[PDB]
Amino acid sequence: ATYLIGDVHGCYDELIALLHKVEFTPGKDTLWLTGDLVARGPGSLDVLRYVKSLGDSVRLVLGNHDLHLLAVFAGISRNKPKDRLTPLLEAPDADELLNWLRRQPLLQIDEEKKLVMAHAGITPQWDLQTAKECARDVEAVLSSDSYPFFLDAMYGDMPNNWSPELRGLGRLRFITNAFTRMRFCFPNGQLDMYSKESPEEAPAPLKPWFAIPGPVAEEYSIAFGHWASLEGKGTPEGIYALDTGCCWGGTLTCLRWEDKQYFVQPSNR
Ligand SMILES: [Mn+2]
Ligand SMILES: [Mn+2]
Repeated sequence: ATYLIGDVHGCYDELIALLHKVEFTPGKDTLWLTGDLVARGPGSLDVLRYVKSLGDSVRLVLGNHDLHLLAVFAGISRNKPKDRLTPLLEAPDADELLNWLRRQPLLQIDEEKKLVMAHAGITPQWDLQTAKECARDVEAVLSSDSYPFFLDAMYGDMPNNWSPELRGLGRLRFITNAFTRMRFCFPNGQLDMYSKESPEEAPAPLKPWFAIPGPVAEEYSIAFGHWASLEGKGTPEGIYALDTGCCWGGTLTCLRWEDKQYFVQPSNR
């Protein structure tokens, strides 16, 4: 069976309880995770240890909090107390865990399922080939010995409009923002990097990225996390918003792909 779970955010107890609910069995089953494995919840260290141990039985995409953790580890960014990352950062296996984390994808594609996953979704300004090329380019910098320089460059809110002509710092910043921070788009597909509210509460003319017809969404189902204020609701056919806000006192959501059956684990907080 194929199971897809939204943002875990250090909620190790809820993750394990949900996996036990579906009797997740590596070797028989595969788990997809939308990223944001870490921060806010208490168990970021246990989450990363467990997810790394799954190997080929897990398909991860990196989220914005996963990248922030790497930036803190590399001395690029300051540690915020509310993220509760210190047990992980001080762990004796931190190097092992974080060198694994930075090698994981930004994009997962299963052609037999016609299924795409990224943390925030797929901008309507990208076709599949462009999304693949952009994921490869950022995965390449994150996997390299020079990854702290990219982590420092990634912070920024511009450019917010895709073009194949983009180059340099702006190109990687857009790619990072599209995969890991996207929520709202202007009508022409341009990213808005400020509004984090639910679609009904956003100011015009902002619309969800998934409300703008895009070539990937027209051919593939898209699963994503990230947008907790969406509460996993309000999406069109073929769009699966799996982040139901577990670390916020919401729920952790698991979707089984074969029958589109949902399983929910209440927050312990
Ligand atoms: Mn999140
Ligand atoms: Mn996120």
